[PDB]
Amino acid sequence: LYFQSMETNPIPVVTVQTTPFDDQKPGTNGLRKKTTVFESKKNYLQNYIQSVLSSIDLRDRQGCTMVVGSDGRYFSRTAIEVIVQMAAANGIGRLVIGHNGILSTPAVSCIIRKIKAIGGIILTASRNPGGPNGDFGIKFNVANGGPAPDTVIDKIHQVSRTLEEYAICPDMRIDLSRLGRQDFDLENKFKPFRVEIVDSVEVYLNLLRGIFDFNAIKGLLTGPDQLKMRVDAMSGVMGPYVRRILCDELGAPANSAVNCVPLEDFGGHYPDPNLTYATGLVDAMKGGEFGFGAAFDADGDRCMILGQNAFFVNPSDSLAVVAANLSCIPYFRQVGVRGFARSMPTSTAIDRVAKAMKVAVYETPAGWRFFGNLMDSGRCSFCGEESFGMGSDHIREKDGLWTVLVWLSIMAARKQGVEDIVRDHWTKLGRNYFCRFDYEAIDPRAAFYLMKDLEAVISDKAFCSQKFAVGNSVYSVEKADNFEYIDPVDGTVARNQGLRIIFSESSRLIFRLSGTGVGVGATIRIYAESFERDPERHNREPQVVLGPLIAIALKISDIHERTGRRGPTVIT
Ligand SMILES: O=P(O)(O)O[C@H]1O[C@H](CO)[C@@H](O)[C@H](O)[C@H]1O
Ligand SMILES: [Ca+2]
Ligand code: NA
Ligand code: NA
Ligand code: NA
Ligand code: NA
Ligand code: NA
Ligand code: NI
Repeated sequence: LYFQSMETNPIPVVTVQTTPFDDQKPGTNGLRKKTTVFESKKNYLQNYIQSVLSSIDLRDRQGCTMVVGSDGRYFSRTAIEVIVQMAAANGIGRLVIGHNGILSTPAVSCIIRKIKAIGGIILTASRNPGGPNGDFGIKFNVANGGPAPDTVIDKIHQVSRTLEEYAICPDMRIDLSRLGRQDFDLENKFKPFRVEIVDSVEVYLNLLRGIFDFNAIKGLLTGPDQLKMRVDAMSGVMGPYVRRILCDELGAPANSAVNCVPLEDFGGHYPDPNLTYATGLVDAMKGGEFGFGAAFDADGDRCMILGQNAFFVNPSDSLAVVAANLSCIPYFRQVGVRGFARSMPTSTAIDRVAKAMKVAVYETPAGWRFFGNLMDSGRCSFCGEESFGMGSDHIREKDGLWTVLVWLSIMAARKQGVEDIVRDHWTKLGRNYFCRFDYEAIDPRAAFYLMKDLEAVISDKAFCSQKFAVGNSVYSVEKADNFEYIDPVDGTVARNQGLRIIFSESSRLIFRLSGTGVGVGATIRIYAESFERDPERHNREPQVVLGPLIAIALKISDIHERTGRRGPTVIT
């Protein structure tokens, strides 16, 4: 098929010889390194961008569209520039980029799916700190808008470890500050290379408007009896989303929007929503003047929900509560509820809802990528993780602001505050007490032998006959395993996904090695769960209830001696 056209000042395409790197395999949620690795290690960033681009069939990449966005952290604008120069050189037809480089992770997923893009690159290190001395990360999402599957992660890795050259258009300059279209004539490309700078919020907001009853939510946030609300974006990507959606569209006063200017260092604070790091929000909620509080992580897919007086909504309870109240949402009234999913370490509170509702519930490895197949196949429409994550099949990522809007929708439909809804839920279904200990940046050698030895302990043929006593508490082993998951849709097998001990007395211990590290150090997470049926025992301190289970965990793992630590780095 023949065509003729004109070109003006075509941008040359440069081929650069390079040496492969050894460690360019992404973890659970992207390739995460210290920022200085991407910024200063020669060709480190270019090698990985080329490897990502090369995991796309050359015929499927010619004339395709990719979405690019960042959480705003230091080095994002430089990475975006390089990404645009390299996408142009590798024959990508069009890039859709958020205004000023800003696109939340839920917005990227939404836009990929909406415009049928082949995929997306999200520049974020999630809850990790930003700045020149901070962390930087590169996520790759595929055509369903969800994280890259193990199939694609391996293709990226084998391209990165053997890469010998990459292509780039170094003379290209892109203005992220102006909305609209920018076309570029490239040498040896017939069609112009197209860049669209899009409003960070508009298309994502349009999706949310069809899921939720915005009139109902607006009624809750306005008028004389209005909900008093504090929403902390932690100086990350969610700033403009909060202001445009919760304030402008839904009527919340401007003082509801806290830390809603994106900053390259997130204001010098960890953009991590929990009681340990969202101290500014907790302190304001403790004052008693607000009925609802929320904090988001850097890229807007995590959310902590607080009630009046900083009542803490455990993320595993958030999952169960919302699951039991999906009828309050227009979306789920129309399309129904096909199934639930949680990660294996997440508490089994949602399983009790699924049983009562006669709905399937799946148990996946940690990480949102495993919910993608469940949603695509229609097996599941609502899912969550203990790590402050919740989402639905509206996209293929977790979604913090969606979590806020579904909670407000439930509060409006039930005419109840946060704490009353949760306690009413506990009264109906019982309470699953739950906590997580993080042992951060421990020696990888120590972690290896710890997990190896513990696996041998819990896999011994006599372990299911064991029982443990701490004080007056007794726990009897029902089952134990090294969790594996065979994807029911595409057959991907994920092994070594957590050491799990299930006790007969409605209790669990889970041990996992982290897969989202940046540097050398390893992180071990211990999860403890205990179910309480008695409604008079639903106001105890979780660290008291779970004390004995934690004692057993620390003893059989020997973690304190093996790591030199006296206790966990973080408690959730
Ligand atoms: O470091 P980990 O435990 O492998 O992974 C952690 O971050 C992931 C990416 O946000 C979450 O999906 C997990 O639930 C969380 O535990
Ligand atoms: Ca037993
Ligand atoms: Na040209
Ligand atoms: Na700083
Ligand atoms: Na079902
Ligand atoms: Na109430
Ligand atoms: Na993480
Ligand atoms: Ni995140």
